[PDB]
Amino acid sequence: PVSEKQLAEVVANTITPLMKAQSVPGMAVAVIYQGKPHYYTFGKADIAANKPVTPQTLFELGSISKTFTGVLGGDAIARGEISLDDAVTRYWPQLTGKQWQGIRMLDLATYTAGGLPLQVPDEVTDNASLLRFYQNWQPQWKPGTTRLYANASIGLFGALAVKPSGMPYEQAMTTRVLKPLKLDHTWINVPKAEEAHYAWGYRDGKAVRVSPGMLDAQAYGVKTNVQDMANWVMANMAPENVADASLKQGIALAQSRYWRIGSMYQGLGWEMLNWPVEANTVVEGSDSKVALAPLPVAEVNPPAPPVKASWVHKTGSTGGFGSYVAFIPEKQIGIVMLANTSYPNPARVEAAYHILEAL
Ligand SMILES: *C(=O)[C@H](CC)[C@H]1NC(C(=O)O)=C2[C@H]1CCC[C@H]2OCCCC
Repeated sequence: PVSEKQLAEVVANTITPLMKAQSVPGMAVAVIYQGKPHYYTFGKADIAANKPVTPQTLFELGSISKTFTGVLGGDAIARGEISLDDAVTRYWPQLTGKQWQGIRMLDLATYTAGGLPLQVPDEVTDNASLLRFYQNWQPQWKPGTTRLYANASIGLFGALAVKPSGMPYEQAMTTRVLKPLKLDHTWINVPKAEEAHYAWGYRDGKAVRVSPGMLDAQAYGVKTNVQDMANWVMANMAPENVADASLKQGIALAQSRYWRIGSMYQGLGWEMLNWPVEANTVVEGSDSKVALAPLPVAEVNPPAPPVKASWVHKTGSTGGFGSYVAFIPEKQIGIVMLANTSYPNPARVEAAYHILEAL
């Protein structure tokens, strides 16, 4: 058993060098090991005001928000309000274009709909334009044949996953996910009384923050501190300890394997690789050329339930932040790395892989 001291050094001697080389002003880390999380804070949350990163510091999660969208979706499935097999059209009858027919809620949740673009275009400001956008979309591939990572796919899935509930996305997430897990410092919209905890992002010397856009709460809009995030990782890492029954199942469903893409497996928001896995295959699958490419898929039908020996992770960014989380259920270890600079993902996973490998 690694002492608290050794682990502190291990995190120290990995993150500082990582912050120097990538000139990251601030980052907070945890470190889930032996039932408890362990926090480490470095640098600044705001250079201009010289406020150091604290365990209360709020960070933009970026694409890591998709993991919440994934679990919230699984929760609706657990309650029976929705089914992955249903036609997307079943929750958006207005979507009449014949090209949507054999497309499922599953395809949306897993970027397998046939080439939905990485982003929902900027001309899309309201409901009428969201409709027109999707209504005009012409698929490059048949459903369930190609994985093309997109915010416009999963963004839609989350907004449609909550319709039967009659609850707006923000309200459904706080009620069914955030509140039952005691994540009271995680928000889709930071309340005025917490702005003070809100860190500033840092693009090339410039202080920045995410902007509002359609289907954002679902794909890249969530903010939290390292404590809430560590508990969000503890819940996803050990759902047995989750009392709420539907939420317990929603978590398992998000970690379930729906498609094999080379060495990777696609869940609801989460992505997985069998453990043991070498750092080289996780670091290289992390490169833009791989992560943005539309790759041929292999259906895991029926969906494989959570496999403990999995390296389960998710990377996320906004203009000014960079975050990464990874956990191995079989070994009850996990890591949260929140930084206020969007550095390269391959650099995030190597550092994460390095500290976990020590545990
Ligand atoms: C998840 O981290 C996102 C989703 C919004 C990643 N996808 C893209 C994109 O669709 O362009 C990103 C990237 C994170 C960084 C933000 C965004 O890049 C746009 C450029 C503005 C920084």
